[PDB]
Amino acid sequence: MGPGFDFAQAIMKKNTVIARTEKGEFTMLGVYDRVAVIPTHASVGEIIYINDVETRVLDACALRDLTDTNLEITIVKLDRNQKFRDIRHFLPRCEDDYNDAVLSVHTSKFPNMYIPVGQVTNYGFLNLGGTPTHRILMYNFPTRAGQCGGVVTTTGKVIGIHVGGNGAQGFAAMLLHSYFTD
Ligand SMILES: Fc1cc(F)c2c(c1)C=CCO2
Ligand SMILES: Fc1cc(F)c2c(c1)C=CCO2
Repeated sequence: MGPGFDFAQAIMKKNTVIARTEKGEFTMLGVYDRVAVIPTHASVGEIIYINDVETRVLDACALRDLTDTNLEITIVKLDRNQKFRDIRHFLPRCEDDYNDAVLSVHTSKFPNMYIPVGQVTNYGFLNLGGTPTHRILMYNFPTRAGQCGGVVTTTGKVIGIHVGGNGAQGFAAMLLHSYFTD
């Protein structure tokens, strides 16, 4: 439904998996090799289910900024037998605002879901579920339970992962290229 829905669909088909923790199912974005991202409130353990396959977690790191503030992103290395397509070239280098974004979700209960959210604001600080959080993007769509881990894109950029909402607005944690230098 535009170059943006074409790009969102390409990212969902090749670079997402369904991740299940004790906290439910999440859209999980694969970034390169066996490295993926998920919201930190998924509470990733030693074992995770990936497309309903029991998978060992080789490493999991909840990112914080250099002020020691939550970013709500956990980077996970999976003991999976297959690598992701490398999409690090689609990650922005800096904090920014965006036009005409799409939020895309794929879980067992929420498959094949694409949401045009429009304008994305570099919001910055959010008290997210009582936790001070930085590098938040905001869009004016009444997102619900189900969309956590959803991927926010524009044409040719993967810009964030959905982490919350207040009934009127939705919030995503930024993805930056510098998080995934090996
Ligand atoms: F069949 C479709 C569906 C869309 F959403 C499109 C197009 C064609 C082409 C461009 C943007 O929007
Ligand atoms: F495109 C989708 C995919 C879904 F799974 C959905 C929706 C849209 C909407 C409601 C329930 O679940």
